[PDB]
Amino acid sequence: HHWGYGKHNGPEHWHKDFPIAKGERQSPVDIDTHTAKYDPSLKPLSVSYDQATSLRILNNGHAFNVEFDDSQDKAVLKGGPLDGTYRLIQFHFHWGSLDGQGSEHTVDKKKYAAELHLVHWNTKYGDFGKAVQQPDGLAVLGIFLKVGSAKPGLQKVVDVLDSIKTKGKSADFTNFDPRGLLPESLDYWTYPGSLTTPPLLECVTWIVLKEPISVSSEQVLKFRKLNFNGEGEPEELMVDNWRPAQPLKNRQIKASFK
Ligand SMILES: NS(=O)(=O)c1ccccc1F
Ligand SMILES: [Zn+2]
Repeated sequence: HHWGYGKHNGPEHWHKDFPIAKGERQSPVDIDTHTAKYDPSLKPLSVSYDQATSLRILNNGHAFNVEFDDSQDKAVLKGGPLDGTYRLIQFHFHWGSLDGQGSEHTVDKKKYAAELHLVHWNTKYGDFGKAVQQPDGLAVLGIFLKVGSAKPGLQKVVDVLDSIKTKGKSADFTNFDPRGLLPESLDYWTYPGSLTTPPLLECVTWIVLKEPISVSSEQVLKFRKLNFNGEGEPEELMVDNWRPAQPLKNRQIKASFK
């Protein structure tokens, strides 16, 4: 049946239903740090999350999403490589069964334990569903997670995960401040790519921060207690929900920093 992360429905199979899997601007990629070019004309990112309104957290069977009210310019990303204003719609993570894997992007082939994606759509397209049909429709801010000290601003997410263990469960999730998930520095790499899951649409400006955040072993362990299945279906732990790096093809990764 449907796409997933198993042997039988995982990333090597996706191209049969989503032929853009083999396209010219797929994500994630390996970020070769020596080959990335500093682009002095890239602007600082502007992350404006002070008025963010989180609403709900949802296990969609592939990851969990913390969803936001995106019906006004409440949490926006601008600047950097972007033209215009991009509104935060949701964030989610990808993680591993082991601390040695889990990120989608890699840095000089290094895999991190997990990767956070803050997903934003270009307000010139009016809604997310129209934006994903455009080559500049989305901006995803990607942040690596390494295991060490706890991230105190992650704990409220971790603690609600027992309430959304299985596919299709949701829970109210108000007043969560996504600024507590960011590193100190906003230095980044950027390149044009895609959604990393089906439908794999080539609509994303990727902005990947150089500085990882640290999370504790106990925090990532709780992500690994989630289930891909629905309640009353056989239990399959939600782990290794990452797509491996895809060919860079005719793209250059730019760096905001030297
Ligand atoms: N992982 S990602 O590219 O941020 C993503 C965001 C939304 C839908 C599908 C996706 F794949
Ligand atoms: Zn993602």
